[PDB]
Amino acid sequence: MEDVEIKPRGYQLRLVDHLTKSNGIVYLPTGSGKTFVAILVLKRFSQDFDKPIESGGKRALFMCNTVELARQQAMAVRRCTNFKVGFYVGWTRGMWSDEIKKNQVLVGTAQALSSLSVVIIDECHHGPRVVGLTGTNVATKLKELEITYRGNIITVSDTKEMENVMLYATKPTEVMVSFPHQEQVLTVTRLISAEIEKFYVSLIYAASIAIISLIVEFDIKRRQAETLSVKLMHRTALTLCEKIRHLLVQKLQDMTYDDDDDNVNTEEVIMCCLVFVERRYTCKCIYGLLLNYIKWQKSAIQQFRDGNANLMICSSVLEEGIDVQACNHVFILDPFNMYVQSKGRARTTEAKFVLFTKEREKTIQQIYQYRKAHNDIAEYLKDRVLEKTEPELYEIKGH
RNA sequence: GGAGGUAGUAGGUUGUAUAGUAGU
RNA sequence: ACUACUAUACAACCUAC
Repeated sequence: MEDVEIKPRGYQLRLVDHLTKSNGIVYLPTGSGKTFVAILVLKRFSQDFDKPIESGGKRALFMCNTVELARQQAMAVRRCTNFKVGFYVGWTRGMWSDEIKKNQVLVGTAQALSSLSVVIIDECHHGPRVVGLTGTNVATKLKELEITYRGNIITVSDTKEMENVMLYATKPTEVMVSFPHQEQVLTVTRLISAEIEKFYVSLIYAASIAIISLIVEFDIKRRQAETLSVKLMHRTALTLCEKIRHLLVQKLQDMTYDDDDDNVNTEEVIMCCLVFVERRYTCKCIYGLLLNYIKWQKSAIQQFRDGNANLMICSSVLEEGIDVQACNHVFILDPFNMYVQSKGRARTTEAKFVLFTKEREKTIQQIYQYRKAHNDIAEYLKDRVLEKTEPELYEIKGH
């Protein structure tokens, strides 16, 4: 219930007040101080169940599939607290030992294990005091209750006392409907399809992955050729051929890599913010053409979160546990399901958001925008006391 | 590395429901 | 009413991407 650096918000302090001596999942939106409220309850954790006693202690652990989030939460969040912090990624017996009491709070990947009374599970909804982390109506309520039963969860932290601090810190993303009519160019359609048909008919796991990567790149460049003729067509073809040729040196792959580069370039010769797409070649072509015409992971992240990069391309695995500073908006090309998943990474200062693309319109309105019925299902599960949760977990423990 | 999980699509099988046709 | 075939929808399992 304490504060690491910034003053704790009223919504984050009320949600972590009942989690001191209790155990349960805590869900907070980006920009609302999620990780800030995590160190809050963690400060009162080791200061109660562990301290004053030196012998008995609780080592906070973090289980996440992303290796970049291990040192992340262990520096701007865990290290800011008065308690010790540490990061271990790919022995762990020295940091988890209660005798030395060195680096209590830890973070890493791939998870005596019962010696720690405080345990945290990051992204546990996709599957001692256990604390979880998360972002039809009968199917959603049954899945959330089953995860909270075996996952050792009772009280769910949410906005109750003050609901104004929720939308104030995290601004709602504006939904902008954009339906471009450019998809597949009918003019000279057999010329662009000749290279994709010749590459697919030229074909174990290495040969199939190279053919699937060229087919996915040609399909992404086909829709990008309608918007920009020679911009994204020559950029995606040259980057895909150079990456396959520089990955390995072989006489069999040299004929397919050299021929795909010369044929695609000759046929296509005729003429801060966040982004998510399946192919990174289309995002690099749009950012490269806009900035020209009027070991690498450390240098790229240094120029991204600092504000020097106006465009950032992420992936499906990189869409969670991210931090963006001065984000103008978030766009998606070809990637309430993905809505809150992509926007849940980081918070943007501007509430306006656009999506690059007959389609959607009333069709996407019924499928998406499920937060209306999801609000009643999430509120009913978070308001359940420990009486109904105990009987559900005890009866299902035999399975 | 390795690997599992998640999500979508396609195919096959099984169960249920509905509609149509045929037989008793 | 029962049986068989076909089509659609839902659920489960397996395989592939």
